[PDB]
Amino acid sequence: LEEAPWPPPEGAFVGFVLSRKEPMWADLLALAAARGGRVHRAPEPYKALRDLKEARGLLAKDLSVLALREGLGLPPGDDPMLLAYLLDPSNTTPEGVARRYGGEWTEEAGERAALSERLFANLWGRLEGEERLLWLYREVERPLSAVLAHMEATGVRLDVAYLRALSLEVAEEIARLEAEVFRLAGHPFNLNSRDQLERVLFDELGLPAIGKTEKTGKRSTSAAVLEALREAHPIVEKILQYRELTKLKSTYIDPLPDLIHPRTGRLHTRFNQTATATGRLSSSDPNLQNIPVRTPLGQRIRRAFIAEEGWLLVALDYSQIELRVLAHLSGDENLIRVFQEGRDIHTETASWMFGVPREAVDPLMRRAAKTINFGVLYGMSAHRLSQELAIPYEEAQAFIERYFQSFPKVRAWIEKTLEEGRRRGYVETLFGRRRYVPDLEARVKSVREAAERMAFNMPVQGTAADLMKLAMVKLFPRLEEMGARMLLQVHDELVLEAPKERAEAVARLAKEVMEGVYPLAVPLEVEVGIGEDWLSAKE
DNA sequence: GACCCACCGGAC
DNA sequence: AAACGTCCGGTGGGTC
Ligand SMILES: Nc1nc2c(ncn2[C@H]2C[C@H](O)[C@@H](COP(=O)(O)NP(=O)(O)OP(=O)(O)O)O2)c(=O)[nH]1
Ligand SMILES: [Mn+2]
Ligand SMILES: [Mn+2]
Repeated sequence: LEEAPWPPPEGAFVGFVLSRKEPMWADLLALAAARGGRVHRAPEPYKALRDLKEARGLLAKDLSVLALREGLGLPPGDDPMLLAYLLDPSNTTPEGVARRYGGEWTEEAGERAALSERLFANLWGRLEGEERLLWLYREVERPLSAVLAHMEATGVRLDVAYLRALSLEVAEEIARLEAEVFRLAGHPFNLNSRDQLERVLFDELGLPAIGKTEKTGKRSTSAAVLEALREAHPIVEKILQYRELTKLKSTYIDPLPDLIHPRTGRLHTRFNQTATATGRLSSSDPNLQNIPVRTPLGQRIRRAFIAEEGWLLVALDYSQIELRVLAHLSGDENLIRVFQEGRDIHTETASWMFGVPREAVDPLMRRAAKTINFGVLYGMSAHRLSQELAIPYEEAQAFIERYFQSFPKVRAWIEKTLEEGRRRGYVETLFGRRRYVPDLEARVKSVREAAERMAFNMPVQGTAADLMKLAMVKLFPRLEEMGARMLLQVHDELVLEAPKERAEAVARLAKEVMEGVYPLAVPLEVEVGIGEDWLSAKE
């Protein structure tokens, strides 16, 4: 490209280099723009940001986030990564997209700007005629990038002193459990090393090996194996407790307080828009979509996510979302009637699992039933189900039979989806988002059947993702006009932050927007709560 | 110091 | 572990 002086003309493609991948923490090392066969390189990147009207190019959202961090309203526009991701969601990184559609991802701003230009032209042309993918781009993914940039730059408040105190308490309990393990083993070793633990459990203590690991064939020490051995030796129960506490301390309690940003005083995740095979978002650096919630200690961690003073958190979460989606996609009359009658299949599975009235189901029980319902739906074996429910093999196989007998149109939909996936090579969501699954025709059965479970999961999970994304796009301008913030997305859940005096109005409105995002053959119901902390808002 | 591999486990 | 799916991250073990 011919070099031309900064600034670039309006509408040019942007290229940029960060000192590190996280835009909230990155130094902007270089900034360039390309257009009309010309490349423009900025003498001072920070100053030159003020010249741009929007971020148009590869990884546009990251540049927009850094602009917001600097107090600049620079919205993200076109991003050929989003085009590539709609054509094939295995298009997840710039390195791969470049090597597929006509360029090379380097470390220089100007080359990245020129690459963004050539890649947009090529990919936009590949979408000519793909009307449904173009609708998803214009109506969901491109506007969604702007919502996500604002969420990333806003962040979430964390009770740091709380988590600091909690680390010290959890350490004390870890030390006691460790001493108990070493004593029950008769000697110390590195309880964090699964190799050392394997030798101690299965060679020294002679416990029976339940299963083996995939690539190296070691005797597994997974929670499931230990669950199976929970009564075969008292040490197992203690190892299960040690694993729980060390997992939560090392992954959440200790690292999260060290990620507070100095200028915002808040914690900033990244919402990756081209990272999953189904159209879900992902979250990283840190992942705020897998914050603990299940166990009592997990709940204490979740309580550390709090509202700014004078604000409240609002948490909203679709009810039984993939089951409602399945009802719509399959057309099963029986499953539809379940939701038109206000029934709860997680509660009903819970009542059967634990043999208690629906009134007696607690959150820990409902979660367990949740895993059963989706485990069975997406192809869990009677063998594993027998082990999860702790019932005879026969009684687990009888549950899988009843489950699908209740909704006969579902297996019919599974087979039509797989058959169409074999013919077309891809499966698709309600909105036409595609996932290519060529192993539906694999000649090795185990491989093929794994591909089948991925293939008919995708329309259900991806439709639910499409609906959530569309709701975010519709809800975001309403929130800005009410003075409220969108903070987090957790797949079928939003966490908002609102002025105390407006929290109730925001909760009501967000619930309506979410439930009415796109009418299906069943109603979408959204559970909403308000609190000073993430856990209390979910109650 | 950066990176990889395998496994293990958090959430939805 | 096992014929649930989708992700990301810590640890040990290892290399360069
Ligand atoms: N395959 C699979 N999908 C899962 C699993 N857990 C969650 N999902 C998928 C399927 C779920 O529909 C979706 C959202 O998860 P939630 O909000 O935690 N549960 P839901 O919406 O069903 O029930 P309610 O909100 O009334 O508590 O994530 C699982 O173990 N397996
Ligand atoms: Mn839900
Ligand atoms: Mn949820």
